[PDB]
Amino acid sequence: SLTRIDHIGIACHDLDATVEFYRATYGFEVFHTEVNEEQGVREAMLKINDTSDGGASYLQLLEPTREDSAVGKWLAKNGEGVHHIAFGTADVDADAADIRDKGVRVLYDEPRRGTMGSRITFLHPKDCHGVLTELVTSAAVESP
Amino acid sequence: SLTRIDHIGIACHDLDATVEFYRATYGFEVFHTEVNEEQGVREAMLKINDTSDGGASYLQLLEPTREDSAVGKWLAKNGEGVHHIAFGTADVDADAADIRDKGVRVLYDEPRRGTMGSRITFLHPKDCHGVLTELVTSAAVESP
Ligand SMILES: CC(C(=O)SCCNC(=O)CCNC(=O)[C@H](O)C(C)(C)COP(=O)(O)OP(=O)(O)OC[C@H]1O[C@@H](n2cnc3c(N)ncnc32)[C@H](O)[C@@H]1OP(=O)(O)O)=[N+]([O-])[O-]
Ligand SMILES: CC(C(=O)SCCNC(=O)CCNC(=O)[C@H](O)C(C)(C)COP(=O)(O)OP(=O)(O)OC[C@H]1O[C@@H](n2cnc3c(N)ncnc32)[C@H](O)[C@@H]1OP(=O)(O)O)=[N+]([O-])[O-]
Ligand SMILES: [Cl-]
Ligand SMILES: [Cl-]
Ligand SMILES: [Co+2]
Ligand SMILES: [Co+2]
Repeated sequence: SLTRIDHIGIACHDLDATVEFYRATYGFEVFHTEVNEEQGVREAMLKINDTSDGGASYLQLLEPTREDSAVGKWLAKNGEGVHHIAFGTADVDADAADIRDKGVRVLYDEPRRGTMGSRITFLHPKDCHGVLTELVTSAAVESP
Repeated sequence: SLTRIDHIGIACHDLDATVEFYRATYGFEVFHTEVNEEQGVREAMLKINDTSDGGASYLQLLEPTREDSAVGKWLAKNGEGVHHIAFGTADVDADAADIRDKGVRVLYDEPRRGTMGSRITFLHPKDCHGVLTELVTSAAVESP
């Protein structure tokens, strides 16, 4: 089951400048930063709250590592702004299979590595009323 | 202080069809529906989780009531997708004043009525790295 909003993926041209914007404006601090070379992003997670399923909700700020990437292409076409939304689950493999069986395009056969060792997959935005939709299971198992 | 992600505002051409998409695909049910004639929207709130500040996190699905509206104009230019993000606070008036004093454009002098009697304001997307940003205080006071 999808039991939380895990994060909002926000694309930006300059991660350091956008991180400072969120710190100066709202007081949000950096929980974690990492580079994902497969996905072509440098990212910062800003924790906003904990959630009733034992997880948490973040802003995921993303700058591209290369123009030929999902985020690099998107920023070139659309400018900075919301890129994707992510739902958390205790079993992304099972939820992804159930959604595949409804005829929504699941982009990966098997979940791939995401932030902080998470396992992630994506649903095609044209099958989700225009919203790129991520499904994620955290590496550290959650206690509701 | 901004203590939670309150909701993701998602624009759609057909609220009933998009509500059914989220129910059939993810099992998300309708928490509340209302029309806001000032804002020019018909909306459905889908509750995803509770949050550690005593509040909750929703998907806010929005169809326009008229073409000459924030959401009607946006859908005409961009198609269906994420329209805004909202942060919850126990005191939107104080947080909005503190943000005004940083030179970010606050669109309302005083918070206006939003969903379920909430009080809301918005920050201009061009001052927020492309993200239309809502600040909201729930009408029913929260117990962390
Ligand atoms: C590491 C991590 C992350 O979140 S990494 C995030 C970066 N990675 C990802 O986004 C991977 C998944 N996304 C993708 O594979 C691709 O971007 C997509 C879904 C396949 C689309 O790629 P395409 O090759 O088709 O690009 P393309 O520009 O051709 O676009 C195909 C259609 O999708 C629409 N589209 C593309 N990106 C979109 C987005 N982010 N949201 C909404 N619609 C989008 C686009 O406007 C076009 O619609 P249109 O034809 O009406 O104009 N984490 O741990 O959480
Ligand atoms: C009831 C409730 C709701 O959430 S009601 C949600 C609907 N209401 C609202 O969005 C009210 C606040 N928004 C607004 O007042 C206006 O839409 C905005 C902020 C002033 C923008 O209106 P404008 O009159 O300037 O429209 P305009 O298209 O001219 O756009 C001005 C600039 O803002 C950009 N923009 C407009 N809407 C945007 C959006 N949702 N996100 C990002 N950028 C946006 C737009 O692309 C343009 O950039 P560009 O010049 O680089 O192309 N609730 O309770 O939670
Ligand atoms: Cl890597
Ligand atoms: Cl009304
Ligand atoms: Co993500
Ligand atoms: Co809203």
